[PDB]
Amino acid sequence: VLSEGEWQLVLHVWAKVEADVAGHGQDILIRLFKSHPETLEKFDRFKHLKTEAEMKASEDLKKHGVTVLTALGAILKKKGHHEAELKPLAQSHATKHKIPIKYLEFISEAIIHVLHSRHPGDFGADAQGAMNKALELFRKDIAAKYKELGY
Ligand code: HEM
Repeated sequence: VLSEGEWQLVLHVWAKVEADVAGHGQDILIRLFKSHPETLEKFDRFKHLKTEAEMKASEDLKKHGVTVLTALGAILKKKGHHEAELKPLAQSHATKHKIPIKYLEFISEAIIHVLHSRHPGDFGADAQGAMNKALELFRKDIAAKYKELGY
């Protein structure tokens, strides 16, 4: 459980993300696919983009960066009272996209990496720990929905 103070660190960082949501999202997807190439295979739409240079050039990941980060932002803004926002996403990722929890761990590493890269002097130890606690709660809660569904 996060404190209100930690939630405020999380949401203050999120406002930075929102100043360039497509670029942050593109960067996170590139990191995910470059660091864990098996993840790219889950995306039939994007799996032609096998090099970092192709990924970075693609209008596809800029647009998709908005999709993923807007959804994550909406969940973060619920400060863990996020069951309703989280549920449809868990369902879609278990059944339709078939995404293991390990892959959500991979994208969580990519999020922290990019936040650090893009905000080197304004994403410190406290903000990074708080964001890690928020992402852990997100993953825990998706894992609980996965268990309920039998995925
Ligand atoms: C922060 C974690 C994530 C968030 C917030 C998120 C959110 C979303 C959203 C909002 C959509 C569009 C609606 C839908 O089809 O459900 C989506 C689609 C999808 N997600 Fe995720 N996702 C996350 C992580 C992942 C990961 C780690 C993978 C795979 C390694 C993945 C695979 C997919 C796939 C394959 C689609 C369909 C993409 C398309 O063809 O349009 N997601 N996700």
